[PDB]
Amino acid sequence: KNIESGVAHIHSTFNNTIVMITDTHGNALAWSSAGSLGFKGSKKSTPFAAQMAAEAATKVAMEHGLKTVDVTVKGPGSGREAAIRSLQATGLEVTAIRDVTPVPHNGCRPPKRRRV
RNA sequence: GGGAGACUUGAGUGCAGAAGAGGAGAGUGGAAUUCCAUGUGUAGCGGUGAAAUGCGUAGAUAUAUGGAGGAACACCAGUGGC
Repeated sequence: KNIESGVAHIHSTFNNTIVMITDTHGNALAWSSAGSLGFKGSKKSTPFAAQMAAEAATKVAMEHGLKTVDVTVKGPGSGREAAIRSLQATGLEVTAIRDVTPVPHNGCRPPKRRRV
């Protein structure tokens, strides 16, 4: 329950952001998202929704007990900045940041465009 | 134009060097996806102009450690090269 620090996994996309706080070896400690907060439609894709997600997840995580986190960013979208600022505000000192945006190295065929 | 020649500039051979996703055969790789397994954790995930179909409480998404399988080769990479 009570631990020292973990990680911040922030899977931001065009439709939703999903914040997940985990221990350094992996086993999770909290998570939340815009739909969890109660957002709908395009509101899920918002920095405010990412902010509220980080708020709720940090509240639960601090209720368990911790102080600081590393930040593992992944994906497009603009919730990154607002969510990180809200981590700082709700208390978790942002130890460090790194993006792990997967580079396919030309690995897979992506689907067609949204026309033709 | 025909025939008998002669010559080396054209064409080619030889000496020595240069470059190169040039081609065929063989194997090998790291990244990423998908799936499978093990844990964490639990209510939404995904998607849209809006939604909805779908998937998910039988443990989803996500997260961390491996494994299987296929395909394509980030940077270099450029009206650059063959």
